[PDB]
Amino acid sequence: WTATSGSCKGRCFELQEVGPPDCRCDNLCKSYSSCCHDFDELCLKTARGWECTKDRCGEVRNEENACHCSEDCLSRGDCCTNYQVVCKGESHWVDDDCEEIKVPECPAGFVRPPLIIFSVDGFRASYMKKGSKVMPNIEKLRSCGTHAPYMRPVYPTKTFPNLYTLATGLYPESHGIVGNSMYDPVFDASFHLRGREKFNHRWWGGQPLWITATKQGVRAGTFFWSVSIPHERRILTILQWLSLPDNERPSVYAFYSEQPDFSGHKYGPFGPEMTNPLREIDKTVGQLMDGLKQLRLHRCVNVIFVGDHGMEDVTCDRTEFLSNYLTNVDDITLVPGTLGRIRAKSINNSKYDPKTIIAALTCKKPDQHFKPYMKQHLPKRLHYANNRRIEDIHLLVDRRWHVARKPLDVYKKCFFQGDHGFDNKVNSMQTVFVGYGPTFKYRTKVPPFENIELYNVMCDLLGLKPAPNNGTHGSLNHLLRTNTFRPTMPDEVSRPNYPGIMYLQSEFDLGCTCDDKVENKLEELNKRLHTKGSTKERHLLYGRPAVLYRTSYDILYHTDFESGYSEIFLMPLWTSYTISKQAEVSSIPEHLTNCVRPDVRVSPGFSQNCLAYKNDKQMSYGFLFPPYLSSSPEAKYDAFLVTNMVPMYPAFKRVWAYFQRVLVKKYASERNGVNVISGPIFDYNYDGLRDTEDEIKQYVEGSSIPVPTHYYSIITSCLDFTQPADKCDGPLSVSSFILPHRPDNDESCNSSEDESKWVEELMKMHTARVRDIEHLTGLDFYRKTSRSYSEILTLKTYLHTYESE
Ligand SMILES: *[C@@H]1O[C@H](CO)[C@@H](O[C@@H]2O[C@H](CO)[C@@H](O[C@@H]3O[C@H](CO[C@H]4O[C@H](CO)[C@@H](O)[C@H](O[C@H]5O[C@H](CO)[C@@H](O)[C@H](O)[C@@H]5O[C@H]5O[C@H](CO)[C@@H](O)[C@H](O)[C@@H]5O)[C@@H]4O)[C@@H](O)[C@H](O[C@H]4O[C@H](CO)[C@@H](O)[C@H](O)[C@@H]4O[C@H]4O[C@H](CO)[C@@H](O)[C@H](O)[C@@H]4O)[C@@H]3O)[C@H](O)[C@H]2NC(C)=O)[C@H](O)[C@H]1NC(C)=O
Ligand SMILES: Cc1cc(OCc2ccc(=O)[nH]n2)c(C(C)C)cc1Cl
Ligand SMILES: [Ca+2]
Ligand code: NA
Ligand code: NA
Ligand SMILES: [Zn+2]
Repeated sequence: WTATSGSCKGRCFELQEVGPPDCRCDNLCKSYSSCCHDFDELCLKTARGWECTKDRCGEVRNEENACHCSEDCLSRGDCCTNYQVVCKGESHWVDDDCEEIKVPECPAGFVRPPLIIFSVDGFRASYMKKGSKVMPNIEKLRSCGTHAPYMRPVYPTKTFPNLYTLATGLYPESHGIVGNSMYDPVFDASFHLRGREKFNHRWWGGQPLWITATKQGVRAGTFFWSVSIPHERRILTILQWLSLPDNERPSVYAFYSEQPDFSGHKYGPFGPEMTNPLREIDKTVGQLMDGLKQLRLHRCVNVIFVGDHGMEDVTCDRTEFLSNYLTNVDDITLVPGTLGRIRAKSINNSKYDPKTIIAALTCKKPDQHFKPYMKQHLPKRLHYANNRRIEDIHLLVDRRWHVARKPLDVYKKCFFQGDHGFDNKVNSMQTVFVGYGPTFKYRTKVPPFENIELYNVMCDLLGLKPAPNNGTHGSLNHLLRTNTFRPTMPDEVSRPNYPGIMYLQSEFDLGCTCDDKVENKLEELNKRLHTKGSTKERHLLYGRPAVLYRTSYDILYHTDFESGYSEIFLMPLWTSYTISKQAEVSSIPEHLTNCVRPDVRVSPGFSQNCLAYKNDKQMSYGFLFPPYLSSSPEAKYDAFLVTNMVPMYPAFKRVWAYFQRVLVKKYASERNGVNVISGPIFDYNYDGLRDTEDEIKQYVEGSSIPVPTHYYSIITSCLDFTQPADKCDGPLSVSSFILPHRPDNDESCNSSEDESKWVEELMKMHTARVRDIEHLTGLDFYRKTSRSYSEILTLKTYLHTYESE
């Protein structure tokens, strides 16, 4: 119950929310149905519109007007935004030349440059170039400030998951807003775009920027604007707040526009109807900048222009229906559209079986426009599994398509021409970032980056300590003129052992065999050198990875590769090798097909054994350093060491063998050499973080050999490909992947074909940042380079997306 009988007199858009049942005059009062009786009258004036005209100049103040053109409006903080232009002969901000803001130029009493986040819904990255002719204010911010060609949103590429990621620095699986629609089974409660439940605080996890600021003594304006408040009034409210006394004035503000998303859904991303919404958003930017210029704040405030996601062409006819696949369609609940999430309709139905639903959805139609996954098998770069609100069964929908349960859902539940929600590497889902102000760089273009990184930067801009988040703090230092965050590298927790030769061959009883007893001071001294690390500088180019947790491991050196061998997991944590452009590929000799060799530096008790693989009828093995890329027949024997072996399902060995035999050489040819680090990953609780030994759910039958959930490779070369990977004087170039270690290739519908037709496609889908691999392994890479630490942090956040230009 709201006692709407109180008054908003002098309380309009008050910053502190008054507690029930007193009536409210803050911005959220509309949403709660709780505004005081006179909120519209006092707080939402529209009389005479939003612009001064010549005849209004120096008018007598009339408090009825939406905004003012009287001589007292500046000191009142409530002129129409074009007041100085119409009445005082001033220029619009957009008509003024760009001039570098070398230092903040702030009115007295300003303790720090304020930050204004101007957020636009559905603003696709390519609008910056394609609409630049009708967005002169935005184009000036872009060209004069710091801008990326695009910014990558989080998955799913929906509004609230992305806005809340902007606010928190967290993946949606961590902040809890995992869709615009959700069921939480612990709460037994449903979140929807419409209604009141969505405001309940239990949905919203982590710590958004306005709470971070407030806890640290920095005041914040409204982030969530009620839809019915017009944009001109939002701008006027921000400008009014900026005129408050020092002790009352917020330092951080947000504006939000529902456009161009609103029209994009109706007309498609490039519908001729789209030019007008773009002009209108630009005009709003112009109002804000003119207003800042009036307040003498246009060279003091940092402004961020940022979108939540893009927009793709999608129509009703491009819908796949689950009723064309499933017999049991009425026993499931589907969350539909540009992604699908499936759960049982009733928890009392014990005939419900995820495995038969996945199977009925897998490669059933030749041009099928969605792919089903158990959530733990989705690409790890989506970071979309570790939350009870994410259903176990997920459908990844191809761009331009929808999925629905039944046809009647699409006409009785074509209207639309645009939608979004798809895989966040898809080009049409990319959105915008521009930063303009004293703290941002001048006329500077930065490479694309992910929106999870912005919270840290916003905290840097405000002098706040960020709450723990998923950005990599320092990775965006190159956007900033000042206020950079200068991190130190994490400390190594576990130092390696460097074992020498300590075991005789007969101490081992591993059930392995090798045809290797085939017999020199010329060549024996040299091989001893190789086992002590004499080639290490060729194969370990950026220092050894640091192990950031407590464990027992050995560094093992070889002619062609170096490894960090875990005595706990019985296999390498990492294996590092360099392949020059000139390297040659060779086969595994006939006599060495089943060759596995005890490693005399590592005890029998800390070694794998061949018998376990013999007896595990489902599991085979592969090697981390590939025998195919051996530098010489003699060095090839090193590749068959038991310490270079890892468990691999036959189906996965198809993928891995093609990568090692074909693709590594292809990359070395194209990139002028590559350095490769490969290894296993164990993430059985799908939290994106390295499993401890007691979280392992599967072992090679009868043994203590843990089965990886994934295998990674980090492939580094010189950004200037005129220099070979091993003699690179400057910046680096990286691509990485995290391949799921699965016992079938059901994910690849074309897997009956030659690996050349499907393997690299799979690997592209499972592209990864080096940072993703760090989280999953407890390793820290690139510890010894000639590059700045912030540059290396940006490299570790790089994702190679394989999308066209
Ligand atoms: C992205 O960045 C984020 C942020 O840094 C990373 O997330 C952190 O990861 C940590 C490890 O997973 C995690 O640490 C745990 O904290 C527990 C305390 O939990 C509360 O307090 C924090 C701090 O305020 C709060 O943020 C939490 O909020 C979560 O939960 C609520 C709802 O319950 C949500 O509103 C919110 O969105 C968030 O949910 C997310 O995280 C939780 C896990 O916390 C998931 O369950 C959700 O799916 C969702 O993703 C909490 O309110 C603490 O209890 C844990 O301690 C256990 O484990 C440690 C191991 O060190 C052990 O010492 C303890 O014994 C303890 O075990 C006991 O409980 C076990 C489980 O019941 C039991 O099995 C044992 O037998 C023991 O009795 C743990 O330390 C931290 O909370 C989150 N922070 C956030 C914000 O998510 C994330 O990892 C990064 N991602 C990547 C890929 O890098
Ligand atoms: C910049 C920004 C805006 C924002 O909400 C704006 C909004 C969205 C829908 C709406 O109806 N009204 N307003 C959020 C939300 C509160 C999570 C976070 C951030 Cl970071
Ligand atoms: Ca884990
Ligand atoms: Na086997
Ligand atoms: Na297949
Ligand atoms: Zn939308």
